[PDB]
Amino acid sequence: KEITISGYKFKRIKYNQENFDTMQRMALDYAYNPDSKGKIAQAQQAYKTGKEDYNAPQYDNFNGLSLDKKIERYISPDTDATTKGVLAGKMNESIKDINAFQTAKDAQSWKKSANKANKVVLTPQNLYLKGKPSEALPESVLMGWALQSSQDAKLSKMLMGIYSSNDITSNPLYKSLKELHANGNASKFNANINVSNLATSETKLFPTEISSVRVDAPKHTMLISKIKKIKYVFYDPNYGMAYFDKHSDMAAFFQKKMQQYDFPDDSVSFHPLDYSNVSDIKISGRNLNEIID
Repeated sequence: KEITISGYKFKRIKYNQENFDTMQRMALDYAYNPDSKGKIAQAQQAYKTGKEDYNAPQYDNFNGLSLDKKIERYISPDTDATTKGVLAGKMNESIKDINAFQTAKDAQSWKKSANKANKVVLTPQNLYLKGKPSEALPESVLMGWALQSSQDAKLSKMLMGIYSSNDITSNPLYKSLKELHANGNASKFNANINVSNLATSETKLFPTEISSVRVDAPKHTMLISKIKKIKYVFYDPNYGMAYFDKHSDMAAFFQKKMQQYDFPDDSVSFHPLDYSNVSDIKISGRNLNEIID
């Protein structure tokens, strides 16, 4: 009925799942394609025009309709390309709420799957990035420093708080993530271990009692860390952070999650992070501490 992710409540939306799925499949066909031509291109142009002018008064009759009714009209063949675009425009906030509730449910399931963790902090980036492209690389690098400096709880809250932005491109943390992402800025933190043998490679993976390893995967970045009581932490920017008392439990969980992603073993690699020069490295004039502040 309701799911709370790090202080934010996500409400279950009532809708016909089958009709919703039909609409989503159709929406992929109406998305703008520079390669399309002729009649398909015309339908795409008309759909986009309606979607951006979705409060055109000649469609006011749709304003009184329930979500399920709007979806039924969208998927019906007697609505033309323009009208479908308008309907997508009018449904856009509802569709975002539906997607957010599903992401929250996915995050709760991820937390439940971490049954040997002593703590899980959920910060699913798809919730707070508002459909913007993934920022998993700078999130992982920044959280590595947060974890080594006892600022991980603060940074988790700051990341999730981006969900509250009314202008994400003017949010200072998001802007810093985009900047840390680029120009090999992230590579400035670069200092025989694979997914199968991770559980038996603790003292090799983490040379020091406080260290972090960047995980590179297909179009994704994650992080594993050892922090001093000692905690072993897996941070997946798509979900959050799972804290374990035992390295072998953290590694078993990480391996289960890689198989869940269906990443081949040779596509997942491990890269030591070094924060020895974190005082000197400036991202748009801000060090990593100032970004976390």
